[PDB]
Formats: sequence, C-alpha cells, structure tokens
Amino acid sequence: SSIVCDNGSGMVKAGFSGDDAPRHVFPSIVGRPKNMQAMMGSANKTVYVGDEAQSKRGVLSLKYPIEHGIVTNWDDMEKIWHHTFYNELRVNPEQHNVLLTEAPMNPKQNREKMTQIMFETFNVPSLYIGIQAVLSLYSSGRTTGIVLDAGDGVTHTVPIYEGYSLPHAVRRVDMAGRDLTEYLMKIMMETGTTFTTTAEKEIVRNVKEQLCYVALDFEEEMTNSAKSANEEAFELPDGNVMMVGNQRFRCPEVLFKPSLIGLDEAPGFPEMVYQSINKCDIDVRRELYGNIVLSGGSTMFLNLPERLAKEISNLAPSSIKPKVVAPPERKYSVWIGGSILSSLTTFQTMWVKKSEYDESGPSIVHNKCF
Amino acid sequence: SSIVCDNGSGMVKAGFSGDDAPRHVFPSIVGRPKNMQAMMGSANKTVYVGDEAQSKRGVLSLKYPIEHGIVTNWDDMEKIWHHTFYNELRVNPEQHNVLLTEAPMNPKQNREKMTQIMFETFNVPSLYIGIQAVLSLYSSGRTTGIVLDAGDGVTHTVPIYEGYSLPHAVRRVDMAGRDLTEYLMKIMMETGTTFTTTAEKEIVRNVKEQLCYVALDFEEEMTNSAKSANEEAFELPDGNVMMVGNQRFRCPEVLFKPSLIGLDEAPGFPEMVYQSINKCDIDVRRELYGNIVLSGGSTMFLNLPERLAKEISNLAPSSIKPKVVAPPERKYSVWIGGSILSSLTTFQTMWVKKSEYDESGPSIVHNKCF
Amino acid sequence: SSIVCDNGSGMVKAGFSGDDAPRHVFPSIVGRPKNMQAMMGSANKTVYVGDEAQSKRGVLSLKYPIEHGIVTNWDDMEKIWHHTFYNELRVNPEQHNVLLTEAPMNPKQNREKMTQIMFETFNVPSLYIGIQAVLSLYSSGRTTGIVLDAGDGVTHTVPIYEGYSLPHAVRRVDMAGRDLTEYLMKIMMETGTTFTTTAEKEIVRNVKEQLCYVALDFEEEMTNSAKSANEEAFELPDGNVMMVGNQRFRCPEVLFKPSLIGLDEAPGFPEMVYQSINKCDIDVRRELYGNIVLSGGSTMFLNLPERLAKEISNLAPSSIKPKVVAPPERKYSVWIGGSILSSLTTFQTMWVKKSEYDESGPSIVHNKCF
Amino acid sequence: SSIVCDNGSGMVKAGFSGDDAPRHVFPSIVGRPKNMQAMMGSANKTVYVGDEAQSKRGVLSLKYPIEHGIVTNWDDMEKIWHHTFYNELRVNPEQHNVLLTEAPMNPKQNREKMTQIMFETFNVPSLYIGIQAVLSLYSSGRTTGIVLDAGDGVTHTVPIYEGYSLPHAVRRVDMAGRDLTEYLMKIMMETGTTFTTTAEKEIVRNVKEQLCYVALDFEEEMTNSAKSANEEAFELPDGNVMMVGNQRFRCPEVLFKPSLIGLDEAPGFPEMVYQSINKCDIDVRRELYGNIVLSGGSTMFLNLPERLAKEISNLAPSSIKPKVVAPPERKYSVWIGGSILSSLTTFQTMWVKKSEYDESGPSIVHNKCF
Amino acid sequence: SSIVCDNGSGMVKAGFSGDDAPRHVFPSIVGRPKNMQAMMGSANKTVYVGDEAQSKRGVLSLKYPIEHGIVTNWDDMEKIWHHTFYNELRVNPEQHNVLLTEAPMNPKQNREKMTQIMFETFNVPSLYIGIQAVLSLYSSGRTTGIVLDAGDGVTHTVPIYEGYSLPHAVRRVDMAGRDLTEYLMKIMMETGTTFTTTAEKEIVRNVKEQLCYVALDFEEEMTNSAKSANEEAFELPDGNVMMVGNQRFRCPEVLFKPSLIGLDEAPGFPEMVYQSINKCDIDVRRELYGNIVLSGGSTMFLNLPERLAKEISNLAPSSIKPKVVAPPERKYSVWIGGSILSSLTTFQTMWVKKSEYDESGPSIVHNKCF
Ligand SMILES: Nc1ncnc2c1ncn2[C@@H]1O[C@H](COP(=O)(O)OP(=O)(O)O)[C@@H](O)[C@H]1O
Ligand SMILES: Nc1ncnc2c1ncn2[C@@H]1O[C@H](COP(=O)(O)OP(=O)(O)O)[C@@H](O)[C@H]1O
Ligand SMILES: Nc1ncnc2c1ncn2[C@@H]1O[C@H](COP(=O)(O)OP(=O)(O)O)[C@@H](O)[C@H]1O
Ligand SMILES: Nc1ncnc2c1ncn2[C@@H]1O[C@H](COP(=O)(O)OP(=O)(O)O)[C@@H](O)[C@H]1O
Ligand SMILES: Nc1ncnc2c1ncn2[C@@H]1O[C@H](COP(=O)(O)OP(=O)(O)O)[C@@H](O)[C@H]1O
Ligand SMILES: [Mg+2]
Ligand SMILES: [Mg+2]
Ligand SMILES: [Mg+2]
Ligand SMILES: [Mg+2]
Ligand SMILES: [Mg+2]
Repeated sequence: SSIVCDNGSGMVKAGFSGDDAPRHVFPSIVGRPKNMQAMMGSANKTVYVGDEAQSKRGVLSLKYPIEHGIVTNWDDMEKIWHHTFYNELRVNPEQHNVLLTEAPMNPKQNREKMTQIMFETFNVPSLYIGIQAVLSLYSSGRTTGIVLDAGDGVTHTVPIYEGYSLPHAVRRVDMAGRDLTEYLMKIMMETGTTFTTTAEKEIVRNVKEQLCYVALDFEEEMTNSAKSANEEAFELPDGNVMMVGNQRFRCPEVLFKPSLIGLDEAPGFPEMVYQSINKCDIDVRRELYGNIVLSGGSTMFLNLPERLAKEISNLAPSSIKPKVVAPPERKYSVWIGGSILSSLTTFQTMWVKKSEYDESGPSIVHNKCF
Repeated sequence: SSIVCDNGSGMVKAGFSGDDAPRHVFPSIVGRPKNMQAMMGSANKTVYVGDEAQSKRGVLSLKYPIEHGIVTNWDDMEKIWHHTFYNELRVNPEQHNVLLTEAPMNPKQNREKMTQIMFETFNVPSLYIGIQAVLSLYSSGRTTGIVLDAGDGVTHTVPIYEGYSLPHAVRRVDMAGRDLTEYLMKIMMETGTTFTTTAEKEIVRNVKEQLCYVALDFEEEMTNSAKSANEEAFELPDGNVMMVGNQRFRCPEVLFKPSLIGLDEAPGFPEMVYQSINKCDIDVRRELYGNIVLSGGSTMFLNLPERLAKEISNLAPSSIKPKVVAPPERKYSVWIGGSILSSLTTFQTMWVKKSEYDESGPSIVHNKCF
Repeated sequence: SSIVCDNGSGMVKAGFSGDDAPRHVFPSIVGRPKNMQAMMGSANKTVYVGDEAQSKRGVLSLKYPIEHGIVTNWDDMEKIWHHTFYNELRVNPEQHNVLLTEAPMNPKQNREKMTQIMFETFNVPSLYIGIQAVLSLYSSGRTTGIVLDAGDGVTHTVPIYEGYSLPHAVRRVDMAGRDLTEYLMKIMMETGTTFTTTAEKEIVRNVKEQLCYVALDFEEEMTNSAKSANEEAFELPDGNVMMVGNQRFRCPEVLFKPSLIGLDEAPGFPEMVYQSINKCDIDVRRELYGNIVLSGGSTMFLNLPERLAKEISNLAPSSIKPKVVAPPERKYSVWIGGSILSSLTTFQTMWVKKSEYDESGPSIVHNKCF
Repeated sequence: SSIVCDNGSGMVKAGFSGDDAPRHVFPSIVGRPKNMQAMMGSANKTVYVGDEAQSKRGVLSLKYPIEHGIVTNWDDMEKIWHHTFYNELRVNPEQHNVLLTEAPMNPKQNREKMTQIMFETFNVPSLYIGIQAVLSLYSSGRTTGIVLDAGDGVTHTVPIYEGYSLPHAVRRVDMAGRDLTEYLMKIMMETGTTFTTTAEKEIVRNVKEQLCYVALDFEEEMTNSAKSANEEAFELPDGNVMMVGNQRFRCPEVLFKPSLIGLDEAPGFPEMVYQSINKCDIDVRRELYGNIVLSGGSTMFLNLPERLAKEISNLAPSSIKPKVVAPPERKYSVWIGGSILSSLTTFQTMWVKKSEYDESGPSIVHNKCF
Repeated sequence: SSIVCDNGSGMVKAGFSGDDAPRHVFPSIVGRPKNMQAMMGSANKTVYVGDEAQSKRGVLSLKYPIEHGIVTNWDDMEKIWHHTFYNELRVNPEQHNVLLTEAPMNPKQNREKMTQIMFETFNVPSLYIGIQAVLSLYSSGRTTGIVLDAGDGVTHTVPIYEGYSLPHAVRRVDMAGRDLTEYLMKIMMETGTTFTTTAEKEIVRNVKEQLCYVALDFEEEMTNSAKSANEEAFELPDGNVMMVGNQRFRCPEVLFKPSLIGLDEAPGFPEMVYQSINKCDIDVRRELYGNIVLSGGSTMFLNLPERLAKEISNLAPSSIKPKVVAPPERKYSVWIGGSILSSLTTFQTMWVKKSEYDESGPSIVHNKCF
C-alpha cells in the first residue's frame, strides 16, 4: 500500500492511505540514559525512541531531532524513522510508497537529505514530499481558502484560491507550541515552581495542554484574575499539587502578541492572516476572508477560534465578515489530507520513482514536488 | 566455584554461589587473653577469632576490626579472612573467585587495601567488590526500588530506578546496631546494672536482640510504661536476673531520632528515606515510594516496618501510598543478592583478574567495579 | 543660501546649492527602543533618527516614513526633517530656500502636506518641489534623453526631448531596492539563514549592496552555478560567516523580470524603457534610444548597464543602436541636478514665496511647480 | 542617610550610600542551642545571629534563612534584619532609606513579603529593591555588558546593552557556592574525613575558600595529580591535620560541568554565558562578548577568569575575542553598585514611599521597581 | 539559711551557703561493737557515726553506707544524715534549704529515695540535687572546661562548653580512692605486713594519704627503686614501725593504668579525659584541652597534675597545649561550688518545694533538677 508519515516537530503521525485517522501517534523524541546501569541486563537499551523514552523520562535526557520544522540531528531522525517503520508500522519500507510533509520555505538541503535517506537507507520505491498547509486544505474538502497551521515548531500561513498557489503571500513564523511551553515554564517560576530538566519540560507541556485557555479579553481577564486570585490545582507525578494562576491565559496569549518572548516584530495570529490575505490580489481577498482553516495542535486552545475571528474582524474592512473554520480533528488535519491525496487516482503519476533519483540525483524533488 | 563473603561490621557471612543462605555466619571479633596462663598447654592459643573468641569471652579482650564499615585494624581483618577461608570454608582461596561487599561512599584506600590483600596475601585468581544495597535489591528479585540497609556499623540508602543508579541521592549515616547497643548499655545504668567490659557488651547486645522492640507511638508508650511499670526479666550468664523496663522501646527509638546519641542533625530512618527520594528526579519518586526494601539486622526490631511505613506516609504527599518491603530473611539479603549476582552468566566477564591487578596495580576496582 | 534636500525612500541627501556632491547622506529611518531602560540616564533618548538609529539598531525597531515614494508617517517625516536641518545642516530653515524632490504621479495630497509642513512648521521663506528624473537629466548636462531612475521605493521613466516634457510617456513601477532586499531576505532562507527583524533587514541590504551582481546571461549563469556551487562568504556582525550562493545574481534579476515578486504584469527595466519610448512621437524615438540615462542606487549593480543595453537592443528595431549612459556618480545624480538647477539665475523667479502660500493656500505648487 | 543592604544567601553586606565598601559583612546564619544550659546565666541567649552564631557554632545548630536566593524562613530572616539594623548599623530604620537586592526571576511573593516586612515591621520610610546583576554592572562604571554573578545560592546571567534590558536573554541556575561546599564535603569522604554537622560544614567552606582552585586543563591536571599525589595540609580547629588531594581542583570544576552534582542538563559557566549572548539580537552580540563582568564570591577561585575566557573563546566564532572583566573587589561589586545608584540625584524619585504602599498595598514594587 | 551537704563516698562535708569552706568534715562511716560490754554504762552506745566510730575503731566494725557513689545501706545513710544535722550542724532541718550532690549517671532510684528521705524523714522545706562536676566547675569561677573529679568511690569526667552541657561526652569509672586503698593493702603483704580488719584499712588509707606519690616516669622509677631500695618508715598506732618501699608510687599508678586491679579495659586518667574531649564537637575541643579542672581528694597525690598534663599532651595533637588546673583546695571544690550556686539570686527559683513533691510524688527531681 502507501504510507502517510507526518513527521512533525513534536509528534510523529504514521498510517496507511485510505484511513480516516493515523494509527500511530508518538512523540518525536530520542532519549539516552544519564546514569550508569547498576544492575545487570534490566535496562540494557542505550537509546530510547518514542513512548519508551517518554515512559523512562525520569532517567533519560530527551532530545528533539526537529527544531522549528528543520531536522537538526539526522542520526536521531533516522532512528525515529526506523522506529516508525519497524516497531510502529511493522512493515517493510521497500514495499510501500512513503508520503512526507514539510513546512513551506524550509531549507532545500533539509528536503534533499530527507529524500536521500528515504531512497538509500530505507530503499523506498517511490517518494513524495508535500506541504502541510496544502494537505490541511485537502482534508477540509475545499479548494479555496487560507490555512493557518500552528504545530510544535513553526506556524505558517498559505493562501490558496481555487487550487492555484499564491506563493508570494506565504508567511512563516518560528513560534509554536514549544515556544509556548518554554514561556509557560519560565513564568511558572513566579509562583515558586521551577522546572529545568527536559523531563520536567513534558510536565509543563501537559499543564499547557490541560489547563491553558485563550482569554476572550486579555486585559479584562488579567485585572479580574488579579483580584479574585482564581487558580487551579495541577497534580505533579510525584503526588505534589501546584497551583496555576494567571499563567493559564497568559501562556497562549503569546500567539496573539509574540513580543512576550522576544519576537517583538512578529505579527501574531490575526495580523499574520491579515497580512497574508492583503498580499494577494484584490479579487481573491473576499473569498479568503470567508474561509479560514485552522490546523495543528497549537490551535487547540479553548476559545482560540472565537478570539481569532474577533481579532481578524477588526482588521478587515467593515464590509467583510471573516469566518474561521476549526474542525474538531484539526490536530490530524495534515495527515488526513495526505491520506486523501495519496488515495487519488490522479496522484499516482506524481510519485518520485527511485530510478529518477538514481538518474538526476537529489534536488529532483525541488522540480516536480511542490 | 565462587565464594560470596559479606564482611560486615559485626557478623561475617560466607558461602558459595548458588546457595540460598550463607553456610557460615560468625561474629567479626578477634580476642586476646588479658591474663597469664597459669596451667601448661591447656590454652596455648594467643589469638581467638570468631566463635572461639565469643566462647572464651570471659578471659579475653574482644576487638572489632571493622568500625562503621571501615577496617581500622588490617592485621585482625586478615586474621578474620584467614579464619573464614581455612577454618570455616576449608577451601583453598587460590582456586575460587571471591565476591566482597562494601558500604557506599567508603574511603577509596579501604577498597584498595582490601583488593591488595585478597590478590597478594591469599592469591585469589579473580575478585569483585560490590555494594551492599545493590545486592539487597538483587535478592528481592526487582530492578526498581530504594533500599534502606542498616547493619552493625552504618546505615545507607541507595535508590535505583529500573537498573540505573542515582548516585547523587545516596545517603549514609554512621549509626547502626553497635551504637544502639552502646546506648542501651548506657541507659541500663539507670536501673542499676552497669556493664563496662567488652565481654559484657555482648550480653547487652543479646538483650537488645531478644527484648527490644519499636514502639508504635513512642510518646504514648513512654507515659503508659511509666505508670504501669511493665518490665521483663533477663537472665545473665552467671544466673542473676535483671529487669529491663522502658529501655526495651527506648533503645531502638534512636533509629527514628538519632539526637539521643549526639547525632542531633542526623535525619533518622523515615527522614533519610524521604530526603533520598526527594533528591531524585520527580518522574521516578512515585515508583520509589511504592517499593521500599529493608535490609540488615538492625531493621529486625519488632514493629519497625510498620512504624517506618507510618512515619514515611506523613512526610510523603497525601496522594502517595508508601509500601515497605521487609522480607523475613532480610538479615542475609545482601549475601543472597551477592550469590544471585555471582551465578549470573553475564557477570562472568565482570571479575577483576589477577593479571589486570599486576598490570594497573591497585585502584583498578575503582574503574570497573561499582 | 539655498538648501537642496533629496528626501528619498531609503536615503536622505542634503546640502547647499553650488556644491558638486551632498554633504550629508544618512538613512531615512526612525528607531524607537523595544525594551525598558534598566540603567539610569545612559540612553535617555526615546526616538533615534538617522545614523543614531542605525548604530543602535540592535535594541531599536526601525521604521521608514516613506514607502514607495509616499510619506506614510508624517510625524516621523517631520522628525527626519528637523534632524536634517538642525543636527545635520546646523542652519536655520527660515533663512534658506529649500528645494525638494518627488517621484512623478505621486498623490497630490503628499506634495500639498509636504509644502504645508515646510511653510508652517519650519517657516521656510520660499520653496520649490521638482521631479527626480528631470534633475537627473539636468545633472548629465543634456536637454534630451530618457531617464530611468530606480531608487529605494519606486522606479520611474521620464522621456524629455529638447526640454519639452512628454507627460503621456511617463511610466512608474513600485518596485525598487527595498523590494529587492525583501526578496533576497526571503530567498536566503533556502540556504538556512532566516532574517526577520528590521535590524536584520539592514544586514540583508548590506549583503545586496556588496555581493549581488547582474548576470549577463541569467539562464546560463543559473545552470553553471548549480554544478560548480560557487559561493562567497559574508561575515555577519556577530562574527559568524554565511555563504551566499546563486542569490548573488538572482536578487537583481527581479529588476529584469518582476514576476519573481508577484508583479507578473510589470514590464521590467528594458521593457519599461521600450514602452515609454514607443509612447512618444515617432520623430523623437531615435534620439531617445541613443541617450538613456540611469539614476538611483538600484541601478548600481555590476553589469547592470551592459545587460540593460543588450536587452533593449533586442526590442528596438535593427536600425537602432541604443546607448545607455551610466555615470559613476549616478546615485547622487538627482541631488547634483537639483543643485545645478537652483544655482541658475533664471530659476530664481520660480520659487514659491510664503506670501503666495498665505494667499492661495495649498495646491499652489500644483499650478506653478512641475 | 540611605542604607544599602545586600541580603545574600550566605553573607549579609550592609552600609551607607556613598561609601566605597560595606562596613559590616557577616554570615546570614541563625543558630540555636542543641543542649540544655547546665550553668546559670552564662549563656542565657536562646537565638544567635551573625558572627555570634559562627563563634559558638560548636554548641549550636546553624540555619540559613535564604536558600537559592529565596527566603525559606521569614522569622529567621526578620531576626537577621533586626540584627543588621540595631546591633550592626546601630541606626533607626525609620530614619533611613533602605535599598535591597534580589536575584532575577525570583518568586513574586518573596519580594512582596520582603517589602511588607520592611514597611510594616521596621517602618522604613521609602524602599527600593533592585537586581544584583544590574548593580554589579553599575559598579564597573559601564552601561553595556553581560554580568555573570555567582554568589552562595544562585548564579544568574543578565545582558545589558547601552542601558536597555534584554529580559528574554536572562539565565538562572540554582547552583552556587553552597552546592560546591556540599560537593566538597561529600568528596572529602574518599580521603577518610567525614563532616556531617552544620558546624563542620563551615570548616569545609573554609577549606573551599582557602585551598580550592580552578584547573586550567582539568583532564591533564587529574592525571598528573593521580601519579604525583600532590596534596596540601589543612589544620582543623581541634589541632588535627587532614590532607586535601585532587579535591582542590575537583570542587570548583562543578561550575564548568554541573553534571557532577546531578545537574546533568545545566549549561555551566561558559555555556550559560554563550547561550545568554546568543539569545540576544545579532547586532549586540559583538559588544557583549568583548565585555564580560564577573561578580559574587563564587567567581573568586584561582585561575577561574582565565579558564572561563579560554572556554568561551572556543564556543564563540573565530572572529570574536571575548574579554572577561574580573575586578579584584568583585565579591562586593553588587553592594558598590547599589551604593553608587542610591547616591545618584536622578534615583531620588525612584523610591517607593510608604504612602504608596498604604494606597496600593503590596505588589507596588512589581510595577515601578525593576 | 541554706545547707550545702556534699555526701561523698568517704567523707561528708557540710556547711552553710556563703561560706568559703565546709565547717564540718567527717568520715561517712557507721561503726558497731563486735564484743559484749563487760562494764556497766561506760560504752552504752550501740551505733557510732562519724569521728566517734573512727576514734573507737579498735573495738568496732566500720561500714560505709555509700559504695561507688551509690547508697547501699539506707538505714546507715539516714543515721549519717541525722548525725550531720543534729550533732554536727545543730540546726533544725525543717528551717533550712538542703543542697545535695550526686555523681552523674547514678541509678534513678538512688536520687528518688534520697529525695523521699529528705522530704519525709527530715521534713526539709525545699531541696535540690546537683552534679558534683558542675559544682566543681562553678568553684573555679569559669563557665567552660572539662572537670576530672576523683573522690573515694567513683571518678567521672564532665565537659561543659560556655555553660552548655555535653551529656554524650560524660565518662564514669568506678575506681577511686577506696580501690587505691585496697590495692595498697594487698601489695603491702609483699613486705610482710597484712592488714585485714576494717579498722586496719584506715591505717592503710592514712599511709596512702601521707606517703604515696605519683611517679613522673613509672618505669624509670620502678628500676631505680629496685636497686637503691629506698623506703620510708611509717609508725603504726601500736608503736611499731613498718617500711614502705616501691608501694609509694605503685599505689597511685593504678589511676593511670587501672589494669592493675582487674579493670583491664578501663581508660585511665589521661585516656578518659582524651576520650571525653574527642566525644565532643570538633569546634569545642581546643578550648576544652586548654582548661582541665581537677577535683576530689584522689587527685591530691604529689606530681599527679604534672604527670597527667604530660600524658594528655602525648595523646593530643601536636598543635594542642593542654593545661591542667589543680587548685590547692580542690578537695572541697564541689562544696565551694555548691555554696556559690546556692547563694546566687537566680538559683532561688530552682528549689524543689515540698508542695511539689506532695503533688507529683518522687521523680520530680528527674525533670527539673539536672
Ligand atoms: N489539547 C491541546 N490544547 C492546547 N495545546 C495542545 C493540545 N494538544 C497539543 N497541543 C500543543 O500542540 C503541540 C503538538 O502539535 P502537533 O500538531 O502534534 O505538532 P506537529 O504537527 O509538529 O506534530 C504540542 O507541543 C502541544 O504543546
Ligand atoms: N533479631 C534481631 N533484632 C534486633 N536487632 C538485631 C537482631 N539480630 C541482629 N540484630 C542487630 O543487628 C546487628 C547485626 O547486623 P548484621 O546485618 O549482621 O550486620 P553486618 O551486615 O555488619 O554483618 C547486631 O549488632 C545486632 O545488634
Ligand atoms: N553599490 C550598490 N549596489 C547595489 N545596490 C545599491 C548600492 N548602493 C545602494 N543600493 C541600493 O539602492 C538603495 C538606495 O538608493 P537611493 O538612490 O539612495 O534611493 P533614494 O533615492 O530613495 O534615496 C538601497 O536600498 C540599496 O538597496
Ligand atoms: N576567596 C574565595 N575563593 C573561593 N570561594 C569563595 C571565596 N570567598 C567566598 N567564596 C564562596 O562564595 C560564597 C560567598 O559569596 P557571596 O558573594 O558572599 O554570596 P552572597 O552574594 O549570597 O552573599 C561562599 O559560600 C564561599 O563558598
Ligand atoms: N592528701 C591526700 N593525698 C592523696 N590522697 C588523698 C589525700 N586526701 C584524701 N585522699 C584520698 O581521697 C579520698 C577522699 O576523697 P573525697 O574528695 O573526700 O571523696 P568524697 O568526695 O567521696 O568525699 C580518700 O579515700 C583518700 O584515699
Ligand atoms: Mg505538523
Ligand atoms: Mg552488612
Ligand atoms: Mg531618489
Ligand atoms: Mg549576592
Ligand atoms: Mg565527692
């Protein structure tokens, strides 16, 4: 069959074409022990990948091969790929077509080396590398709209009008869920709870995923929370309980004002969409405003679509009624679109055969894959 | 075969690998006469080791070569080793592998000189020196847990998570059964029975081993015993009978509050475990609380595990349910774990060959033995 | 005396009439701090203009008052003017005549408000606003020719035949050095070097000004550079070194094919000149082809005049031999022409006196200034 | 006048504004007796603060109110403050302005309660709480640079460029002189000298302050010291002499590799500075490399600045020449900077008046004090 | 007033508070006739106490109620107390406060029954029982030091540092002047003079008090005395003269080596002090070495302080200079300290009132008296 592997910065989503949801979602981490093994043969493993690293994180040093959508450690990335194939999918990579995803405006060498590893190390017969926002637009079952995809390493905006790309209106900000997690971990020190190790960063990520929400009116929420002192209790793995105060709505606020983490000139979620739309031709802006698609796990915060729609409406002219489409399953929207695309009968001629790679070498994906 | 010799401060336990219990347990004492021999040839021995010294203790001055887990008299220690081999095991040390144990954070010169004596004086072919808490965890048949080992000279706490050492969470207090015996001998003077000689210290040790018990509630027990005047009779070797009052539960109480013997800042049995657990990573604390292993003869007091479990539960957060594992045979738990480890087929490459010692000299055990 | 101030989009050039070169050239930027001042009195300034903003750009947010030749921020523009007078020229504006320049076919309100600010805020006695291409033709010392001026915000083409204007043959494209800088900053992401802040945009501008060159044959250069992988090293301010590959000749290529930045229907440098010439009367085309004048800093790329002359010759009929005049000092050609014009004895009756402004109000410059 | 009180984790430094050095430096310890007073009226004191506790440490249990820059015992802290005012400065706190210091990214409640105690318990008229690194940069008489301050409880790095804060580039590691003292006390057990009581911890601290030095090449020093067995003699208070071997250069080595004390993922002295610089804007990094300021007593080890400068140069690009500024009086650099700041005529409007506290309550220092 | 009664094993010292010396010192003996009274009314007394028993010792059987500081005969002890009050002090015990002394670590029932007898049999209004070494330290007018008190039944060592007790460093050996007298009486049999009756034991005690001296070098003295045969003549009451040879310096030698009387493991005078000092904290040892206080009549031998100081200096480290304080009136040092303590105005609230005894019964002195 065909393999749809959505290698994200934080989570790896793998499966087969035609399915409605990925069958294997595990973190994109590689852990190694930081202490000598006192016993004999109990923990003989030297490298842990995926859920195994997450399970033993208390005695491991976790590492992310992908940073901001760019693979910074290729040995760990190929370890993750070997895991994803053999231990996760339990299929021979040589017998299946592999579909990969990548953020727009990534370095060319990243895609080139990814293709080289897929064709040589795993002997994949045919390969194709797509764009995450295009697949996210595919999954919604529409051919026109602007996709705001925010995952774990990068958020990008890609407008598409009736199937035609608008390459000069594509935005990209290296600010996503990992930056939010780091900011939350920093601002939790005010309450008196400091997390420093990589293992303790996962606890902060869980706090972010469970308690954080987007405030409808940040300034009003900030003042009312100051006096009422409303806070929620989060139970740490050791059994201790810590209280999370205004950090619940301050952590996702950095999406709407990235100056809180040093990105002073970064636009923010509504401003980036507005600028991307205004970079397009005047005749297509009205249909782009009326169809805004959210994707990625960093768009899953409570009240985020409503806040985004309210903020965009202020920027847009009074005759425009923006509509934000936030599917409940938008976390896996990229994988669903990739599965849909790979199941199309027209797409079967778009695969990059290994024979073509043997002829023209790398950078073949830079000409036919878009 | 292989020899598993657990040289403790008070008791020497020797045997062969594969056995379920040591075949020779005798005190680690060396006695010498303090009076001239009036008769001719009846008692021509000048040095007594082991049970012989204990049998003739009335006319001998007993000495312990090991103090607080550290050999303070090497001539007496090598006398004890010569006894343990020839008179006890009746085997040639040159034909067997010797496994030795040592408390954590001991001086390096102690282990170096022990290795030198084993390799040169006894010509042992291969040697290995382990850690008592690790072997105690081996004997329980588990790879995760925190071991509280309290013998005769020192009590130490060693956390181990899934076979990985946690060296920065290891505690060590030089307070064990010998200090309890001395405290009992001091507080028996209140009743009107003073023991001063080393021979009379063994009587106090027997009193401690037979009558002393840990009170579930020390303050309630102290008041009720004051009015009821409940006491038990202990028969001295000479035939006299002395009464032991509140000293039955006061003597082991110093384990839970070492300030009674001048160790004002020492933690105590539950506090030391709590601190050792809290020195570990937050992700491993929950599994360490749920598996606490007791070892050594000083943990054999009545109601000691129940009192320890109750005390630790107060310190631990309300979401934690500590479980204390106290095997009935925990006195020999270190030797059992050493026998199990030496019988493993993987361990056979971990012996320190005598050829290696001839090459790199001493301190070879500091690099490969842990 | 008289003041010749050439307020460009990127650079401000000021001086006095009769001089052969501007005495003060500084960027047209206004910077404001983005962080709170921790110390006391060291950096008490709140707004930085000119070279001061460029010097402290690492802690400032730089802004350009002029976009595409149109003043989009009048407060910052009047700050720049106040700087240019007092801190740069150190003369009283009330005592001198001011000569200003403006791109053709600009909005009328822009010139009206510029005149209002000059007459009211600075109390300038007499004012005149010219056209940059006319002054560029003045500086060459000729009365016939077609001027292709490309600065930082806009490129315009103005044909003049024997001193007579040809208003219906004037072209204007909002594509100049700033668009080239943005395109270079976008295409440097392929190598793996992303610049996002306004301060880092100046580094990209310096890269463009130092390394970029116009390829004689773009298609041949593109293929040969692909295989030879020829690239140059540029040292960033922090000390790091980044390699610039094919972006050296791709960045200025957008002048000859503006479709690379979304201006699909824009003509380009040779096509715009050809269309502007063909919009003129048939009797004047031959003399316009034989005298093409380049102006502005965006025409300073290596091999740009040769490439332009080759490209125009293909469009022109075979009986025409176009000649492109590219003076070495064409960056300041507008200012030189303004200085020459203001020093003419005939021009002294063309100033707009402040009394005339008090009578007819604004839009007086729309009738007598051309 | 004004009071400059630098409440550190280990040492309290107090004085008046305008002086070049603190007039009263005493340890921040509170001691209580652990034994009953046998005599009558000789030692009627029940709590000892400062040098008195240090003098009688042999019969006292010493406690540090401040841990890692955070006050963990407010009663002892206010005892220390009462001592510092009345017994040390011998002035009425109600008649003077008090300047306090605090580590960056401390819990907000710590500063709030400190302000509450100063305003209510001592009735201080006006108060101000600064940042230790900012004052350390003040004392050097420069407005640009990066300050590496390492005291007794925490080490922090604060970059400042031309007086503007860089809040997102501030690092903080809870590893300072007290952790070094604990590590030295642990590793002295290898030689055969165990210190356990709090009184004996001061002896280890004196050993660290007198004998420990930073090795220029740790690996080369470790091997050469192993064979030469070079060691120095330290005389204990009782008159005994103990030998300190490789622990002289191993104890301060944990600053450059904090994994020796369980901080496996902590950066270390050069790595923390490098990361803090690289968190800043590219335009300011070159000036931050060329001006590195050391502060605190934990930076006073021999050859520490040279080792740090060598280590940073390897991390920095080859075009960068880092310069480390280590004033001889850098132990009191924070107090000197505080005295300089409080003597400035501009600073006199920055005090938090008690009337303001009565109006807005606490957290007033969170808005105007930085 | 107040009564200071120092009930020793051999001598009873009584007096009133404020005096510089006891006004009544008599032996603590009770004698009874061993023969029938032949005459009529000449010697009608049946029990003799004090000097009367000593005067008629030739026809009486003398008995000591106190053995090793413990009252073994309460009827004789209360006879001695009745004598000491009525026949010696000639005051009503009901009208005075009584201060009593007791050796440390005595049985609790001894003190309880002493208090019961004082409160019930003699109807003493208020009572207090102190420690002999504490009072001996009081008499020297110092609050720090280590007291070596050796009387007639027991020698004990009590360190005190700045008024704070060090209970875990207190030593006690049941070997004092009576054991020396018995040893002298045994070793006088070698010369040919056997004393067996209790009356003849007093002659041996007088010989010990008049002729015995401590040898500076025992081994050198033993050899030189063997050849020179130097001996002194002692006149018995009957008029006979016996010669005392090497027994002059052998009798007090048992203090420095108690193995001569079967106390093989007893430390001896310098060893006991050294061990008691080393049981203390390291910070207080230096001041304890420099202040050693001698007390009791068994320390009155010639050259004893010099020999003790020489012996201790060998044990102490080379950096220590021990100083032994031996007041000329150290025999009554305990009584002087008791008189000083009872005259303090602060001590007046420390008396145990008879009403308190009626409420809480006995063992009240175990809580408030120390
Ligand atoms: N329910 C949630 N609410 C808020 N944030 C979430 C939620 N689930 C995941 N996230 C954030 O989204 C990130 C994962 O996004 P994902 O789409 O998996 O990224 P990628 O596409 O790189 O795999 C995590 O870092 C997490 O912080
Ligand atoms: N049944 C018992 N109850 C209480 N204490 C005991 C008991 N048996 C032994 N002990 C104490 O434990 C000590 C022996 O412990 P052990 O484990 O033999 O030490 P080591 O490991 O050094 O040989 C003795 O000093 C004794 O006081
Ligand atoms: N030597 C050069 N080579 C290439 N481009 C240059 C050079 N010098 C300046 N430029 C470009 O020209 C622009 C400045 O042109 P200028 O004539 O100063 O514009 P204006 O007329 O608006 O002041 C800059 O944005 C820069 O990108
Ligand atoms: N000369 C020295 N050499 C090495 N370390 C020192 C020296 N003096 C002090 N220290 C260490 O520095 C610490 C005191 O630093 P200090 O700046 O007083 O901290 P704080 O700012 O918290 O008062 C002590 O714990 C000590 O270990
Ligand atoms: N001048 C002396 N020289 C040597 N020993 C003496 C001297 N005087 C008394 N003694 C010894 O000291 C003992 C008396 O000591 P004392 O302090 O009275 O004891 P207590 O404190 O029990 O009353 C006697 O047994 C005697 O042997
Ligand atoms: Mg994704
Ligand atoms: Mg043991
Ligand atoms: Mg211009
Ligand atoms: Mg400090
Ligand atoms: Mg006495």
